[PDB]
Order: sequence, then C-alpha cells, then structure tokens
Amino acid sequence: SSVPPTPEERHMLLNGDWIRYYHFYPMEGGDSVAVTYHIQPGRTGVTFFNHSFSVHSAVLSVLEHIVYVVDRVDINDVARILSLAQALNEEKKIYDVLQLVETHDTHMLKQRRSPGIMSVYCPPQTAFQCNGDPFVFVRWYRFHMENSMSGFMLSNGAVQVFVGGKYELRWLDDNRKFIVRSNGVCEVLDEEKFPLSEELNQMLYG
Repeated sequence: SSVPPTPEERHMLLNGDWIRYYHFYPMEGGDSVAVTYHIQPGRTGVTFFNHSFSVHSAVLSVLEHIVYVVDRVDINDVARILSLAQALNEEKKIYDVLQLVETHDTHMLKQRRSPGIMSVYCPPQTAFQCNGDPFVFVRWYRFHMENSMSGFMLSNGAVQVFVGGKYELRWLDDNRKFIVRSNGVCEVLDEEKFPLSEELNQMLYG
C-alpha cells in the first residue's frame, strides 16, 4: 500500500469542517424531502432532494441572525444571505423547516439524546458561533442501501461517506481517500483492495 496520513492530513480529517450529525426532513409527515446537518458552530443546514424546487440548500445561524440560501449549484453557486426577517417574509416555507429542525436538534441535546445520526468522530468543539466564517453546506447526497453507505459532497469539495456506523471515508483530493474511525485513527484507503469500491464509484459517478 501507500504512505500513511501526514500530520497536516490528520489535522484536516479530524479538525476540518465535517458533518457532526445528520438526519432528515420530515421528522412524522411523509417520506424524506431533505437532509438536515450540522457542520459549523451555530449553523444548522438543510439540503432539498427535489430537483424541481428552486432552493437547493439553506443554512440557519440564529446568533448571526442570517439564513444563507443556495438557489442553484448547477454552476458557479448562486447564493443569497438573508436576514431572519427577510427569510420569514420571502422564503417562509424554508424558514419554517430550518426552524423546526433547529428546535428538534436543541430539544434532543437538552434531553441528552442524540439529535441525529452521529458522526463516528466528533471533536471537543470550541463551538460557540461561526461569526465571519464562510458557509459550508451539502452540494449532493447519495445513499446505497445494500452497504448502508450515506455519502455527502460538501460545498468546499470535501467528500464524507458514512459506511453504516462502523467507520467513515473522508477526503479532499479524490486520489487520496481516508478511513476515519471512532477513536480518531485516520488511515489511507487502498482503493485497489477496498471491497466497497465498485459500490462507492457508482455513488460518486452516477
């Protein structure tokens, strides 16, 4: 196999902007029409599954009093930064979902329950708020049921795959994929001998 993870690579795979937890919208209601997630402090995002819908993603920062709205990722990323009053008076449907999910997540944490499907590795976060920091959202989501893989491609180019609960795959450069474990061990995925390679390649390029 190849060279193990460099100290800079291990710092990126464990302290970069990654999904700390994710779940779906609706939470009863009908089937799923969006995936909700938490990447940055104070920010709860949602990414809509339906291609007919004009809003691709929206991120809610209650403390920053803003809603970051992505309308198209077809490229270029057509995005807006609306205030909480502008979101309520223009994109009410999206604002209601964003607020329903923020209320669900904070209620789960105030109860000691897991707010969603937890990441295998979540770090002691300085958290607080992301004042100033740019916005990281989910560009695409994919699920393969035979393996229980849940792959996400983040707006910053990073890919994060949740393989069941067993482990995760995280990477920035496509030809240097890593395997992150619950204990913070990062290893280089040798895609030549990896058994879910065909299943992963269909998810990325399909």
